Amino acid sequence: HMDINNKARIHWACRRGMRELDISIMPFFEHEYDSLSDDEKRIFIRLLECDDPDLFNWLMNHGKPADAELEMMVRLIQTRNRERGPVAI
Amino acid sequence: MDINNKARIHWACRRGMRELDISIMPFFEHEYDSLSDDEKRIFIRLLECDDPDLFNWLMNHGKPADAELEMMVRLIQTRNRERGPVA
Repeated sequence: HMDINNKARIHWACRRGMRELDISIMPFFEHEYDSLSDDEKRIFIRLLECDDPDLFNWLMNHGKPADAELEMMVRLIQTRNRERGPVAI
Repeated sequence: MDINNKARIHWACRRGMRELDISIMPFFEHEYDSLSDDEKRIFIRLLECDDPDLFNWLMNHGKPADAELEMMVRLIQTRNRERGPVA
């Protein structure tokens, strides 16, 4: 597993194949990663090892991961992104 | 307004953006009858929003300024997450 303290390397791992994933994951990393506990950081890194179609399904709420830690992290990304992004009228 | 004409609500769930296909229509088909009248009215209001906003909101690229719309987006998310495949 990638070292939780090597932020620039984790940032690279956040760069994905798909537009919707890059809009979601990379800004979450840039604005939220420092707020995470070590356990949460380890989980985030594990989430990045998942395939893009699964990440997209999960971030889009087409079901969820069977792994509760991954589910928790997907939900955390969604929550933080919803609160940080544009408030649209 | 018209919360009873499910055929027309169904049609309004077919969006110009097909990115919205996995989310809105299946929510309607599986969850609409569970909604209160107030929730149904808010869902119909949400369907009048523009597709770029709906897609942003459903992917948590920010949220509606309107708290009713925010709640409804979040309910769609929750229900879709609970109903979809566990991978």
